[PDB]
Amino acid sequence: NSVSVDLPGSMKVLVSKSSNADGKYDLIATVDALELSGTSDKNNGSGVLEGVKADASKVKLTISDDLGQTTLEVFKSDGSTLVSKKVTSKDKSSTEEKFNEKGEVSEKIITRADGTRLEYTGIKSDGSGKAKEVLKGYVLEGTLTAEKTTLVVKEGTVTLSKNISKSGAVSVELNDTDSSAATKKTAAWNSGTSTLTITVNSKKTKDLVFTSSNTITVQQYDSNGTSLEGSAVEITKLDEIKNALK
Repeated sequence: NSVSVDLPGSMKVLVSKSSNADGKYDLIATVDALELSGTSDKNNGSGVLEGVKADASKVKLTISDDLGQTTLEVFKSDGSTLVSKKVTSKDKSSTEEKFNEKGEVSEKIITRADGTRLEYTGIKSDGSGKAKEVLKGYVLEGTLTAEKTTLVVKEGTVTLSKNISKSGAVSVELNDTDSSAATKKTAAWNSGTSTLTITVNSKKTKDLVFTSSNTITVQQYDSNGTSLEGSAVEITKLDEIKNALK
């Protein structure tokens, strides 16, 4: 009498096989221990469902028309102000937000399809906060502002910064307080190839590639400072980034 549909974000909805006299389908969904119910124009699992937690919190689940997006929202008991919101997008990334007493976002966790994460905590009304990127094998720590996320690794006199612009573009910069032209590191960012080239005393030393799989590779140049040698190695721990900056 009804069709079961699996939903992005580990949920499931039951849909009536045929519509009522208003043309609408009934929906019942299970979300952890909670039962939600609602209606829809389609028979495919899309629609809007509501329920109440044992503590009187209102819950709403919205499923996009194409079943590609789900939004799970938790509100205060009068349903007026958000407490939490989780969205799973069609690219299988996820965004989880918490809201403070006045219902402003105070935390946002973005989980990429590969499981790497951007964690923003202590978010203030100007969109500043603490930031952390969780990669495979290591974590990069830094700050958030409404202009950019800045993740930082330090080694000796060298500071490496991974900046993620507000629109999501990446740029990497290298600062070095070393004043000796023979050993001081400088670096050039090639936005086209996602590659940071480090130079010491007018010779290239290493390429750091920031890949679209959210990994970092390092490859050394020959003694000539002009040709790459060997093959790039994938960073698996923060110590290897620090070693690259020596």
